[PDB]
Amino acid sequence: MEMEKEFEQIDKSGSWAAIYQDIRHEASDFPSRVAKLPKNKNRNRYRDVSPFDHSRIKLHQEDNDYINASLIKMEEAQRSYILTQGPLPNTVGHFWEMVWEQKSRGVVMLNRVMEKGSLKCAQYWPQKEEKEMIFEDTNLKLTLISEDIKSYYTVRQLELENLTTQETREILHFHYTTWPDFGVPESPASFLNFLFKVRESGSLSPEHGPVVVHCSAGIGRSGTFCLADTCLLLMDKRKDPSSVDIKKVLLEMRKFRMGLIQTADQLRFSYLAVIEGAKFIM
Ligand SMILES: NS(=O)(=O)c1ccc(Cl)s1
Repeated sequence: MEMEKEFEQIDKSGSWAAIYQDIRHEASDFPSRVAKLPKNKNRNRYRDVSPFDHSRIKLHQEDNDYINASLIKMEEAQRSYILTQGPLPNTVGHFWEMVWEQKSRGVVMLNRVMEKGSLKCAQYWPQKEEKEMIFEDTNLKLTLISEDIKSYYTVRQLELENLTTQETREILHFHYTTWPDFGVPESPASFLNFLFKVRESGSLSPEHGPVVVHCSAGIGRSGTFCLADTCLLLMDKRKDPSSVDIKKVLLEMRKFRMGLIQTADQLRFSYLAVIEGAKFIM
């Protein structure tokens, strides 16, 4: 069923809440035993958001390999994403270790450091060229190289140096800065513009490791980003784009990380972004 028609049918009936709860009811449940170990309690921002053991990213150290991050592997679309929480004060060095080990080209950030008067994630990147950051626990150095500030997003060029080997890489930081404190954007136009800027960078392409995507918990806004990207990709690859079922794509993605898409408004916004995205590159 064409999703544009499904959309109008749900909207006229006002059944967004009932669709969303059907997804929650059918979603996968897998063990998260590593996330719940007592040694990892300060590595988790939220007690009810954990990575599944089967899909978690492992850090390459013998001490403690744990980070709140999951590999989402979409077999038919041929895309991979790492979804993670906003870094904590004691996990900033783990975060950049993961970026290094997984060979990511891009970091996608969908939240502000402060929202609703509370801290949603640590200030994990340098704000001035001449004041670099050193993460002593993971032996990495991070330098701001360039800054391009637009109305809806900022793009930063960063230099990450493995102080052990003195190799350096260029990491692109894509920061979406205008998601509202409550609800979802009214129009998906600026979110779709942002997605096509990430695509054009090469950050989503198979010659790099997976893109690292985060918001505060790494399930809501982060979920919307990878659901829209994957749905638009399959609509271009398939002989019938009307065969793309966004609810089935979301349940496939929820096999790899719990809770992706946090509200019925985020589910409706996802339909909108895909509906408009397709209708712009049509
Ligand atoms: N300073 S620059 O030549 O623009 C530069 C680009 C990429 C880096 Cl990493 S450093």
